[PDB]
Amino acid sequence: NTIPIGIALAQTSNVALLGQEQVAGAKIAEKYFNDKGGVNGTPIKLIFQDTAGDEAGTINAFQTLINKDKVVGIVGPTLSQQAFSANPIAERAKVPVVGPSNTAKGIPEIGDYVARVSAPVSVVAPNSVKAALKQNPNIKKVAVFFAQNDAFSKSETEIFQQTVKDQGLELVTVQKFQTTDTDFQSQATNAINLKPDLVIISGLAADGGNLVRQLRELGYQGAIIGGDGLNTSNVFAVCKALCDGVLIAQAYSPEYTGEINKAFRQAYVDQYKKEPPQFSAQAFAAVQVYVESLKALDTKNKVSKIQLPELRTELNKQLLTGKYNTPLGEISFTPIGEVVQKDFYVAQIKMEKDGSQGKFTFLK
Ligand SMILES: CC[C@H](C)[C@H](N)C(=O)O
Ligand SMILES: [Cl-]
Ligand SMILES: [Mg+2]
Repeated sequence: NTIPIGIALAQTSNVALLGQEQVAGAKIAEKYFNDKGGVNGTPIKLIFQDTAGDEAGTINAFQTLINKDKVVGIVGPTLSQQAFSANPIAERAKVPVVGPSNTAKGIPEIGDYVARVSAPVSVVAPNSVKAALKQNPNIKKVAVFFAQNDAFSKSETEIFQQTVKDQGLELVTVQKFQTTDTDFQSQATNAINLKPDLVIISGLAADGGNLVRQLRELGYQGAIIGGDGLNTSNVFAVCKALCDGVLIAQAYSPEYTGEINKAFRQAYVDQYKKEPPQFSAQAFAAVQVYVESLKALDTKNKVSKIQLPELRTELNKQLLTGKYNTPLGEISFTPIGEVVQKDFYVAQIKMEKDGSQGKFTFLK
């Protein structure tokens, strides 16, 4: 006998360039928590249903997990874009959802069954602008790019634009693209002609990486900030040596000294031979929230005896009240499921000259 927890993440499509890191973190969590006896001796079982890259696939995944797999709760989906369309399905069904990495404004407000462990763009994004200004105090002109078809990219760009204004900088252009675009020559040239000192990009991984590369090819020599959708070593293959120097805010640090982070980090490094990425840590934290909430609930009200609809509702109620020492730090939730947490960082992509390898270097 095991307790089923659904994992609805992008395991296929270009969205999997983000989702696969989340999957990795979830699998590390499953082993970590089951090796500690699961839920008071009862193992958890993570049930993976691929969402693919769109809304319909996410709705399908959620419905399968809820109806066929009888899960007590869902971790997912990967994108804010998917969450806005699919999370209402879980809300209506009274099945908890914990989002690992979805940072658009408005997600916890979807309903009483929607929580997230990832602080939103309003507190994440400004960090990287401040870091850019620290590295070059003479930045004056800023060009902003965003993926107009993606909910998170639109939410993130709003924050970047406001931060640029609040820092007293000149916003010389805002250029739009689609996450499915590979070619950005016109937008990149448009921006380059305005002589920006800083370029900010809010897209996802393949698109963001291609845009970074093309900006450099077209002769742009200024600073570049990537938003959260570029926050993966999967961009390295796309921009190669030309990824070097990109600044990306972080909501997780491998060097955070919490005991569970040490365990998580060591498990990750030993397997993948590099530091755990943010998305992996976030997915681990989401699974942790479910395991620790299930343990707390089970101690007060034995879960093996609770029928599924009531188990889902009681689990949701419990998780919202919990305090968790996770790889992300100590976190908890507001009454509507927003994360309460502290500490952000900024990292900078450092590529080897040949462009075949790189790393994220955390700024001190
Ligand atoms: C994988 C998460 C992505 C990068 C973004 N934070 C979003 O909310 O969609
Ligand atoms: Cl294109
Ligand atoms: Mg909520």
